[PDB]
Amino acid sequence: RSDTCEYCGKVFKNCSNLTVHRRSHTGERPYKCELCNYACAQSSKLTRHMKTHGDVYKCEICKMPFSVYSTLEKHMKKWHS
DNA sequence: ATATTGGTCAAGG
DNA sequence: TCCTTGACCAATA
Ligand SMILES: [Zn+2]
Ligand SMILES: [Zn+2]
Ligand SMILES: [Zn+2]
Repeated sequence: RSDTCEYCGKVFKNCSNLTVHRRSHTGERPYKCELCNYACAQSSKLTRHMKTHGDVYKCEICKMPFSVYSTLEKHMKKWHS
C-alpha cells in the first residue's frame, strides 16, 4: 500500500523512501563511515561518500585517506589547524 | 569554476 | 510486487 510520514504528513508511494525521509525528522543516521566521522541516513549516500577516500593521499596525522588532494587540505584545516 | 552533500525520486534487479 | 540503487538538483556544515 501507501504510507504517510508521522511527522509532516507527506505521503509516499514507495515505503522505503519514507524510512529514509523519516530519518530527517528523527536525526537517525545508521550508515557510518569506517574511514571518518561521516554518517548518513541513506545507504547509497555512504557508497557515494566512500569514493572520496579512494591515487590516494593520506593525512600523516590521522592516517585518513583521500582521493582528491584539495579535500585532504580542507581536512587538515578542520581537524589539525 | 571546483568537490561534496542532503533530499528527492523511481527504474529495474 | 518491492527494496536497492544511483541519478538529479540545489545547497555548502
Ligand atoms: Zn516528514
Ligand atoms: Zn568517510
Ligand atoms: Zn587527519
